[PDB]
Amino acid sequence: SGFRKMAFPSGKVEGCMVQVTCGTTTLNGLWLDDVVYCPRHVICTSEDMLNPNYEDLLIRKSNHNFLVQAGNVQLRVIGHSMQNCVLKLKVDTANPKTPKYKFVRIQPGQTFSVLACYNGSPSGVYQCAMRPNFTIKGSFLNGSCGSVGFNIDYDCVSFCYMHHMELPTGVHAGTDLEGNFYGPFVDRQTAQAAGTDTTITVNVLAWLYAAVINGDRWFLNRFTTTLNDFNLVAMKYNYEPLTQDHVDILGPLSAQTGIAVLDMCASLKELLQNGMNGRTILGSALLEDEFTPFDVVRQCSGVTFQ
Amino acid sequence: SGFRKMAFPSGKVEGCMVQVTCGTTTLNGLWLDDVVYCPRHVICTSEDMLNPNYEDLLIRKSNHNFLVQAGNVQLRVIGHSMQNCVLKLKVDTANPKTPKYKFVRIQPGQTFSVLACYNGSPSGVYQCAMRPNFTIKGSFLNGSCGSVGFNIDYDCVSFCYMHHMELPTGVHAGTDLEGNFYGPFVDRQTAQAAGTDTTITVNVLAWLYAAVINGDRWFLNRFTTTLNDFNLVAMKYNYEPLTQDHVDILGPLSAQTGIAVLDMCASLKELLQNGMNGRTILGSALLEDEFTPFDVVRQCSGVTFQ
Ligand SMILES: *[C@@](O)(c1nc2ccccc2o1)[C@H](C[C@@H]1CCNC1=O)NC(=O)[C@H](CC1CCCCC1)NC(=O)[C@@H](NC(=O)OCc1ccccc1)[C@@H](C)OC(C)(C)C
Ligand SMILES: *[C@@](O)(c1nc2ccccc2o1)[C@H](C[C@@H]1CCNC1=O)NC(=O)[C@H](CC1CCCCC1)NC(=O)[C@@H](NC(=O)OCc1ccccc1)[C@@H](C)OC(C)(C)C
Repeated sequence: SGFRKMAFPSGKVEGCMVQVTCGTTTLNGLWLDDVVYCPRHVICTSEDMLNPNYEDLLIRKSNHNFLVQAGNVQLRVIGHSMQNCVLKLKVDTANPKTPKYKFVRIQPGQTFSVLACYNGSPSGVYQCAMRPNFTIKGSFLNGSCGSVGFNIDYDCVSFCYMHHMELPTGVHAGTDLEGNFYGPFVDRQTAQAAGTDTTITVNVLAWLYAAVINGDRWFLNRFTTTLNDFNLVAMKYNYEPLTQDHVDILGPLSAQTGIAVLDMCASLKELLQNGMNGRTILGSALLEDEFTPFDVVRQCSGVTFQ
Repeated sequence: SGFRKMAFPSGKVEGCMVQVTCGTTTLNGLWLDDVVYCPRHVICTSEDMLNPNYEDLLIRKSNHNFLVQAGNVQLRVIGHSMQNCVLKLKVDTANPKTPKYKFVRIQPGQTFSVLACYNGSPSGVYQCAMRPNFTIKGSFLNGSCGSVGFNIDYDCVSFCYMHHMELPTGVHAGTDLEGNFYGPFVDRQTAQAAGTDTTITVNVLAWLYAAVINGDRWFLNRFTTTLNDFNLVAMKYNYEPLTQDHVDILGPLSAQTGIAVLDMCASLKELLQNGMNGRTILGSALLEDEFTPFDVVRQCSGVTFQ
């Protein structure tokens, strides 16, 4: 019993974090085999940030301009290249702690664990979602650039996020590990803003199923709804449209609880229209939307990793 | 910017988790140097659970009755002893991954990270508090016994919790790593219940300071209050009394924000008396009480570990 925002165990990623220093800029890098990945704006200076041309900036650098530390060990750079917004520093030593890994670009609505790091040393781990507007509501301070987000499937670390920047509203923007930004953001110090966000409907429904699995059941009703009529109510409350694919995803949770997906939609409809009226669900007074259907099944069933 | 429930990086603890099997019972153990710690009810059978005498139960066991697996490696037990409610299995091999560590018994109100494990394999990490009633609101399924809770100070893992049992309300009870239960609970299948809980006042105040550090400031007011008059309002709303020691702890956060502790108490008073009125603090519609003053400073300042 119980339901928590649960991050994946972070050990496999901790063994990959390093410090990358170029000029007066220090940030985190990700050491996998003999390559260190890090945000390319590590080559920027304090006045290069407004409108940098990273191709000129990089063609003016030597390998010895990059100081990479893995713990108290000084890694030598033997090659460098830029891929989109990430820099790849080839080093003379392969990380012996390299886990089985993949680089994956996630869809909005998907969740991942963030290992927050400063100076190549991990600070904390927490769970996030890719918001529909391609920001993440992270917890990041100066020096956290290059911290990564990730998922784990048994033994394989799927890296999906590298941190680059904070936006004026306090939310965060970054890239996949191939350096492609999530959303329209660019690694320039120019006016950018998040875009209006929406609530991840399919995830709210998953969390309601989590609540039922765990014994909260006060929000259910006898009603049902059509997918169409549900989506007309969702638009009103700034919720993402629910697709048939979302319905299908929610199948296992529906089968385990005996609550048809569309019946749980009718319950969400009533929750949207009436509020929660001083009651809580899974210890929240808000409708929670950073658990995927997979997250719920994982935590309510006990899946491990190795 | 941003504020998350942040767990400590879990790698140092992951390298210590093992599987302990005795009879038909499998649970998790903690392998530090050449000793494996685990709940003593691993020696209980399905009918021994109602009122076991662990001293007879243990005096009937041999070392070879204990199957310890560290990954795909089979550790040999060469000695066993009981200390309070934990069993200590001495094994012929010292864990080469043993971190610097301590065993500490925490006070209620203190927080810690839980590495949830099944069959010696970590499943997830999350942050908890010791509730005033000495339960924890965890997320635990069958097989999670022996999962530990912990804090980290730079390089040292302070282990503070080992999981033993779930109580009828879905909350959890366990011991320190020397096997002393937190609270009045006993490792018997007899009627036990949590005891009425209270909100951890000093932590709510810390979290309000977190909100100010992060730019939420709508809940402040010009008022102040005496410690006495605050504590009369806290009793009413089932909050823990605030002591001068709590006030002193909140000093750094007070100094960094320029908001006197008692001024923030006046704000909490107004929040208790008027509710939040459809507004949120740090993305919560509830007054959050599982962040200590130390947690806030750590996350709002960027402390790492190594
Ligand atoms: C990261 O540690 C870092 N620090 C760097 C220094 C040099 C080069 C690259 C660096 O990367 C931090 C992490 C940030 C800091 C606070 N919280 C975080 O997550 N990243 C930055 O400081 C980042 C550096 C620039 C990224 C793009 C290319 C040039 C270098 N800056 C920002 O994140 C700023 N955001 C920003 O400029 O957004 C666009 C914008 C919007 C509106 C007006 C003007 C610009 C942040 C730090 O500035 C604030 C928005 C004021 C918070
Ligand atoms: C742990 O994995 C485990 N499993 C064991 C099997 C044998 C011996 C020791 C074991 O430890 C689980 C973890 C639990 C399971 C679900 N969520 C969890 O956190 N622990 C137990 O199953 C535990 C075993 C007993 C502990 C005390 C000594 C004998 C073995 N049992 C419980 O946690 C039960 N709680 C309980 O009995 O509380 C007292 C009580 C209150 C009211 C009426 C009767 C007894 C749980 C599993 O039972 C429920 C309360 C119904 C949930």
